[PDB]
Amino acid sequence: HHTSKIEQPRWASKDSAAGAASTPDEKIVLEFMDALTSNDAAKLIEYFAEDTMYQNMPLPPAYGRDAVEQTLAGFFTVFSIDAVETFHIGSSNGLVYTERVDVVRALPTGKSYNVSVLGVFQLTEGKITGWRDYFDLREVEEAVDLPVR
Amino acid sequence: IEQPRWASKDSAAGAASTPDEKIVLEFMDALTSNDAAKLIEYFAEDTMYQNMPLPPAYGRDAVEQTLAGFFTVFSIDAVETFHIGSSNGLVYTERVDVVRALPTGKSYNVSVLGVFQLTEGKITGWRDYFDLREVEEAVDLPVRG
Repeated sequence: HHTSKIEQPRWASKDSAAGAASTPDEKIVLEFMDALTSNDAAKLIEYFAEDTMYQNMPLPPAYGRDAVEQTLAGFFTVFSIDAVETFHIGSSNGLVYTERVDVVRALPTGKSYNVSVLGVFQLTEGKITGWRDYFDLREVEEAVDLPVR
Repeated sequence: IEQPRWASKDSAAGAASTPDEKIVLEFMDALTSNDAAKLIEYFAEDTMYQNMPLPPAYGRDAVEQTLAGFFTVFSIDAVETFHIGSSNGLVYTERVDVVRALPTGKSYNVSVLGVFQLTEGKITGWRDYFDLREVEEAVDLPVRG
């Protein structure tokens, strides 16, 4: 499957280091973003602590590493993440923030959508203890023609 | 507003540690004024605003118009910021905003993650990410055009 390059939004920072990971935890998160296109829950779960959580905010949260892995595996049964571009990354107080576009493709329909997402990650000892992505679900559902909620 | 299960137990996570973070928290406090003319004072001439499920506003005049339009329909009754952080001139806020739809009188606690760009202490960009359908269904108002 061919995926077109994600363009830079008008508002992308004039500060050229805004997309740069400047700490070990930010570097882990950018590596994790790169890994999302694997569509591989077993590969992804290695980034997570045992005590952890994951939530796409328009949907219910998963608590615990097993539940997070099951949620990811379920997601990749239906969707492919074809590309991720992180425009901005920053961090304070044990939390890392990423402003991104993720290209998501619904396997049942063949249709794709570039999702605007702002995400937050909590890390302890270099492992993810929380990951929440915020975006509008209805826009995704309408674009890929697949109800998710 | 209840504390989310996932919110940091360290109150440093929600406290400003830099001048830009301090400005953003002051701005969050100001939102309950519901006053676009007051709020626009925080914005640079070169700026933008977008509630991500809706069209963006570019330039200070358009931002003020968009804010004014918003406050004719909604009141912001409270803002609680659980987490605030920053790097490279951008501030991030994980919040709940209590919004009330004026036509129906119904309120909803919106989970929002927002980003602010600042230059010389003024807002050059503000984008809030959240699910719009949840808000519309809770307050009985079909916001999106």
